[PDB]
Amino acid sequence: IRPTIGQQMETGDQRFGDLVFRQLAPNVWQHTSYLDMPGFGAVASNGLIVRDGGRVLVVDTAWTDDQTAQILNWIKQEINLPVALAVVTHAHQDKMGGMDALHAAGIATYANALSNQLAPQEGMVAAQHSLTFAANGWVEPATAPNFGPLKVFYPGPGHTSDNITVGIDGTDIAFGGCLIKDSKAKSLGNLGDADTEHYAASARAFGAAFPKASMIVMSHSAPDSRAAITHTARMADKLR
Ligand SMILES: [Cl-]
Repeated sequence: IRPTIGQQMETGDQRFGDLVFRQLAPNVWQHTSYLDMPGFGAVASNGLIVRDGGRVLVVDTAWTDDQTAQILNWIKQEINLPVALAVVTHAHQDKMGGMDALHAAGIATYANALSNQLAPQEGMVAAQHSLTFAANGWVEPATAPNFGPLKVFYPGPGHTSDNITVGIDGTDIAFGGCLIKDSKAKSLGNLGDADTEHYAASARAFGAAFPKASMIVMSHSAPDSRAAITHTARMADKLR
């Protein structure tokens, strides 16, 4: 962990406990946590913290409960607003590994219904609430009450069958999670759970759902431009 965190850090990064925070916009921070995958080394996973009026919204947990509890501490001391809800973008450890910590803190948690149905078989704890989606991919508003600037969109199966994505109203930022890879990536990373036929279209759907967004946030790379989308789709075309 320690060597790779040092190599990864750039000028705007801030360290707290085991976690790295970078401010992306006036009310949006990227949280980064690391897991040592033996054979592979240390792997970063990015999520978001969003301040919306008098409350905080979290997109994705850290890899573990203890790291997630730390994110909550950093919020309590650096922002000092209550965390109203968390949204997790699919049933994998990088996004849902810290669920028990959120529930211990009394934080309302939301995921795709399908993420919650898959969570037990993926070794994850389900979120308390289930999001559903229309045929056009947009979240059904009654399943996502009081989400403020968070615009939740299900682009279809790609990285996983359940992957969801989030735009932040009032910013240039859209979060592709593990679906989108950066613009110079040599591969699509972990395709173990991937839908090869639909991935390209899903990546393109994410792109089209947030057509203005110029800062694409993803799980294992620094924020990139829209070329991350195009490039991810091009790589995915070679799968089908
Ligand atoms: Cl947009």
